[PDB]
Amino acid sequence: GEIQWVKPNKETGRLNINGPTRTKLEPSVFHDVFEGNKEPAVLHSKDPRLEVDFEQALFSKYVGNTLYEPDEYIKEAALHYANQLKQLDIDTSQMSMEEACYGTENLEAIDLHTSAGYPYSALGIKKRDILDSTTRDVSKMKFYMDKYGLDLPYSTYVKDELRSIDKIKKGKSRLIEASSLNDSVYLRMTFGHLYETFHANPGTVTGSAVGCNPDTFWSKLPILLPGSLFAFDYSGYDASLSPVWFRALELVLREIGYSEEAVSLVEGINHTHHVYRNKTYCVLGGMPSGCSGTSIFNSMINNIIIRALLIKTFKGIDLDELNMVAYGDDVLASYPFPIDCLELARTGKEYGLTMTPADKSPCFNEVNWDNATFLKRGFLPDEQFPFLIHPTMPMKEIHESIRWTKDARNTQDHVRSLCLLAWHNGKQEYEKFVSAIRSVPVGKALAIPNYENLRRNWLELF
RNA sequence: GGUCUCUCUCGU
RNA sequence: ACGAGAGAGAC
Ligand SMILES: [Mg+2]
Ligand SMILES: [Mg+2]
Ligand SMILES: [Zn+2]
Repeated sequence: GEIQWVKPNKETGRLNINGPTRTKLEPSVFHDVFEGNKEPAVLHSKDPRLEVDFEQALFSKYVGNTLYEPDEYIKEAALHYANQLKQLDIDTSQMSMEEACYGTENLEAIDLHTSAGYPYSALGIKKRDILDSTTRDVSKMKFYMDKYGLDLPYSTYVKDELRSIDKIKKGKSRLIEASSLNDSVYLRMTFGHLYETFHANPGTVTGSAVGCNPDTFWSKLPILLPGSLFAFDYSGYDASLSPVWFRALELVLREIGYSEEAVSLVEGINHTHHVYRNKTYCVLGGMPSGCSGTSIFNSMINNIIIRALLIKTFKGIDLDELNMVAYGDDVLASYPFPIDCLELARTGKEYGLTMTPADKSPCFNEVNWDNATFLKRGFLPDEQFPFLIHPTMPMKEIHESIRWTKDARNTQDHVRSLCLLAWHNGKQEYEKFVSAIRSVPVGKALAIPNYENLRRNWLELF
């Protein structure tokens, strides 16, 4: 992905989009009870913690483009993945505007607690002024569909969240692209059933983990991924995608039965325009993270990538013996023989991709179930039933969360949720955690789930 | 101050 | 089942 041009909003005639510059995060009552290295992300260019120009660090993720059209490796990869998807019998027909706005059994409704994007977000219009959960009225949408039309600019916001200290010094906050409600509606109408299928079928057929529940899913992964394990994360995945991968996505869609009308929407996310404050810019390549389908398209493009890198890097790769699951740029995968991720990474570099260990270790080592991670969690067989597998979020991560809050009004929910994560790390670790929480006045007011019940309710999921 | 997923809580 | 809130995860 590469920025093409930047023009002042006076010149494009786009409404400014300013977002907040102060974090919602404050230290919590547990801040000094637990150790932690994270702080809120840099939101403002005059942040005393900065050690670089802010805006330049922000947009450095657009590292440029390499390929624009598929080579023979990516064509074969695209096609193999497309065949895999066919057995799913994805309904390529258009989803109704009613189901697209207000949801289905396998697709949540448009988030009405979230911005409506450009232009509404400068016109002081909320999603709730246009949609209504109770009516399921769809006509105020169509009025606006015709008023403002489609392909409306994304609004660039910095993301308010905890980050490691290193990324704060380097001003490397995360950018998200607020989609106009129109485009979200039209994409959900175009790919809602695909969304439904993917959500209902996490695993190695979709090649996706979207819609998985780590508590039950994790016991299946060793069965879905037999053989030698390998794993990846990427650095700046979204912005590092060159247009070739959106082309490859197109072929996949067309192969599984999408009309040329449908397929044509992909170029609309490969070539995007963004408003950031008082400027307009053009990004060619890159996933506009914040468009509808982000997680899923990220994951599909990821399936094409892995396949393409395998058959271009190694001799006599049989793609039918690949098993992989992806969540965005997260990858857990298996193959009948050990895969040298260092060489895959080298080949990924040629295409503009920066591939790293899945734990952001400094080098690629052997991956196995004892050291594998997926969605930050690691894999721990239960000491009584070894075929049941605990998803283990590292306590360190759980400590980072509990030290901050955006509203102390939800301390009890915050702490309980963490508890539901922490207990997988086992009895001794859990009581260590609970103990610390109780060592402070507010902690003694908190309803903390009992370890025994947690484990009992987990077992019964099976 | 986005797309989404999972889970929990509180109501009817 | 429907609403409201939250936490976590991927970009
Ligand atoms: Mg990454
Ligand atoms: Mg990742
Ligand atoms: Zn452009």
